[PDB]
Amino acid sequence: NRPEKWVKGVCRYCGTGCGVLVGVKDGKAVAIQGDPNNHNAGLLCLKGSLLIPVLNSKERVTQPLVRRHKGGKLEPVSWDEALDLMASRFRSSIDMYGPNSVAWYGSGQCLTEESYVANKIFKGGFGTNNVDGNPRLCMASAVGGYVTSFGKDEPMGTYADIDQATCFFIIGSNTSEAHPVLFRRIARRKQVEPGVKIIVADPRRTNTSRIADMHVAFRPGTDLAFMHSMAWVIINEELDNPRFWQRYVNFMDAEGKPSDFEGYKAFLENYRPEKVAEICRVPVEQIYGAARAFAESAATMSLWCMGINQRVQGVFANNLIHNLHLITGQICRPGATSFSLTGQPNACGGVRDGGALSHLLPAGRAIPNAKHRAEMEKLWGLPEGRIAPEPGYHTVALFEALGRGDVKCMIICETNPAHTLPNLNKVHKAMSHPESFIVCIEAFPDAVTLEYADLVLPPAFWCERDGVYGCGERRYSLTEKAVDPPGQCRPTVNTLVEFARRAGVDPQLVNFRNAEDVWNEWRMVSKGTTYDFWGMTRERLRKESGLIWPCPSEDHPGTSLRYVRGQDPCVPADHPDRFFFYGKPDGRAVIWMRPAKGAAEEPDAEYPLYLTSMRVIDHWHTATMTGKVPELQKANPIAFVEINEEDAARTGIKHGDSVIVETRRDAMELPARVSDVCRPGLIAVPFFDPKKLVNKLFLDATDPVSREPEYKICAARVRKA
Ligand SMILES: Nc1nc2c(c(=O)[nH]1)N[C@H]1C(S)=C(S)[C@@H](COP(=O)(O)OP(=O)(O)OC[C@H]3O[C@@H](n4cnc5c(=O)[nH]c(N)nc54)[C@H](O)[C@@H]3O)O[C@H]1N2
Ligand SMILES: Nc1nc2c(c(=O)[nH]1)N[C@H]1C(S)=C(S)[C@@H](COP(=O)(O)OP(=O)(O)OC[C@H]3O[C@@H](n4cnc5c(=O)[nH]c(N)nc54)[C@H](O)[C@@H]3O)O[C@H]1N2
Ligand code: SF4
Ligand SMILES: [O-][Cl+3]([O-])([O-])[O-]
Ligand SMILES: [O-][Cl+3]([O-])([O-])[O-]
Ligand SMILES: [O-][Cl+3]([O-])([O-])[O-]
Ligand SMILES: [O-][Cl+3]([O-])([O-])[O-]
Ligand SMILES: [Mo]
Repeated sequence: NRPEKWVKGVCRYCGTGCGVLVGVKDGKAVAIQGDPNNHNAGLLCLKGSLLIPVLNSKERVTQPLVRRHKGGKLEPVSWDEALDLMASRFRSSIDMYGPNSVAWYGSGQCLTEESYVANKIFKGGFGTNNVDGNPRLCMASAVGGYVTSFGKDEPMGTYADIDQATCFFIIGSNTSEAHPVLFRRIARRKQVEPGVKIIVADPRRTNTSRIADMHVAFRPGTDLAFMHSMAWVIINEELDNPRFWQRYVNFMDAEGKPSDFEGYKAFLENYRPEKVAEICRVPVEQIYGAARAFAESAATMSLWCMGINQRVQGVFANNLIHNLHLITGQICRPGATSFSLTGQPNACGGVRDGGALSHLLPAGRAIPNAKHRAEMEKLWGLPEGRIAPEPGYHTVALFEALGRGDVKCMIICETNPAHTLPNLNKVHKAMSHPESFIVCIEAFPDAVTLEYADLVLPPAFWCERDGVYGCGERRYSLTEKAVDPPGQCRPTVNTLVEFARRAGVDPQLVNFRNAEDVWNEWRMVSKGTTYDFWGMTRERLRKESGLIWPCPSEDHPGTSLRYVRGQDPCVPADHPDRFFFYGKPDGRAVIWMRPAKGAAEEPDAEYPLYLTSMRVIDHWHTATMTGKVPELQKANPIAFVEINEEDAARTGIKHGDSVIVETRRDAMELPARVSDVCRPGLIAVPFFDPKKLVNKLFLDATDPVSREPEYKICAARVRKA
């Protein structure tokens, strides 16, 4: 027989956050199925379905490892020696150079409880705000977009809204490859109601566009002008919602000064369809088509991901999508919301909501805010002024600090920055600092980052321990422990606590035996904020297949529509208005007149092509997990470059040719896929291959608000090898 027992949890991959049931027999995982009671209704994509061979792989880091000297070989070392080595290095670096010589670099793949303990050890124990992580590379622009538009982070609706939307505006998102089960939910909606309209707006033509009524293949960087132009049509054709925006919206001009509807109208005159069509290189009727579909529809939902966020104008691009919903009032109703898609399984729970970035504090609190710091000192039992008043290093700046010698010790946890940070040649130099001490908490020995690690700790993987993942729709879901960790792997929650203790942190600060203990403190910390998930006890999370916050008591079901009287507990029952955007001081959301520009590095005579980077369905990021699954690995073993049919014809490049892709930063030989996927003037590479580190090619320029890099656009040339 196979499973004697089924253990409820969450898929280890995308922010769709599909609940899973792991079948165990004699301490070994033998089978997996979808949780029928979670939002995905028992459905998983092929990656999720093929998760047992990852969990059962023997190619794991199972003992502590030390590199005695730079450029030496990693060798085994005891857990006890590892931990003293780690704690004395961190302590004595603080002793010599102060708390800003140390840093935590974590991820949205860490359990909420791991990120919570790490964040706290550093900000409250060591007294440094050098806590960042990979969502900086991903969701930072959507956080900035939501906060500036609404005053609070995170979507105001849920995946349920897909079932009620009458129009989908899907932009900078290959939902088909990146959120498979979610894309199926959208396709399903369109099959139930064939009247549903879908606009997919992406310079590349992906499987996602194959269900669309319109595919807007705009020139990279010009979507902001595109979205201002849709607002132009909406207002020009009297398709806007004055009863909504007059009560619920404020306007901010190109300089961020208060304005009004007439000012908005005058600003949009800069973005007439005929002019914007030449800018974007699209038929003008696509502008009218998208705008009309969006505005005339009974309920419109937008969904976007990295095409929008991985941009120096990422925060501005987010605001422009919100503007559409605010001018039309396509918001705060079933099927009508502005829904950022999150990539990682726990960027939301672990890092965003938990405030595990350099400028943040848990549950919507901010570092520069005195009252907020005092709130946290009280909650964490800290003395007054213990939390530093200035932000630590954001991610790009962090590895710059490491390069200069400013940050001397670093913990890297559940991420592979030597593979995934932009401008890798600069980064690899930084990570080679001969006086740096780099500790890696990493499960798989083939992670390229380990070539820089001085110390490696073996962690419990996925459902080898328990913990909470917060997915893209504000759903917090428990994974219970299903199997024992192998070898000497330990849960990182416990690892972190033992390091803190040995490193001289006050024992009261890390008073946790397990993830259940830290969950209960984190609940307290959230209580009374607009994230309040006090109602999400361990027992409820054990019984339920996820709960959506706000969820302030044990008898509260959670919240689907934020900002709605009678739906959201943060809205007083006697609020005079049906909606309340309580993140802003007057209760009104904000339309932002953001000037449309381009990429930090635009094409020119010398480097005439846009170069982008993208997801492939068969591989998760650096493929240290998906690369262990033969059927996944065989489907896409190596990197390639997508080239437009018509650019290749004019240039003498045939499908299958080896070509050199060259930017200002590096050059790389790759096999060409010549098709109509990439619009003319655009090329595209995936980034899963460790033998073809494409981030060597990309520039490191960052959105000046969110500090998210522009992985999505740089300037390239191509020649035949
Ligand atoms: N299979 C798989 N699924 C995943 C992941 C994975 O690694 N593998 N990772 C997860 C994570 S962490 C994330 S963040 C998501 C990423 O999910 P997506 O963002 O949906 O995937 P990408 O291919 O990175 O998205 C880029 C899309 O934006 C487009 N784009 C490029 N330039 C522009 C532009 O100027 N404007 C606009 N509007 N679009 C542009 C690209 O053509 C591309 O089709 O996937 C998540 N799910
Ligand atoms: N060019 C380009 N670059 C990009 C992007 C892009 O679109 N284009 N996307 C960016 C985005 S959105 C993201 S999210 C980042 C993601 O980039 P990374 O986070 O660097 O990539 P992953 O492969 O998800 O790394 C997770 C790591 O954790 C290890 N691991 C797995 N389980 C465990 C565990 O239990 N404990 C520990 N300690 N480790 C574990 C895995 O082996 C793996 O090395 O990449 C960014 N980089
Ligand atoms: S859609 Fe994402 S969360 Fe769902 S099974 Fe596929 S990889 Fe896992
Ligand atoms: O004690 Cl070390 O292996 O970081 O030189
Ligand atoms: O989405 Cl964040 O990069 O602010 O954690
Ligand atoms: O509030 Cl941000 O994560 O855009 O810096
Ligand atoms: O928008 Cl926050 O990252 O301050 O929760
Ligand atoms: Mo991501």
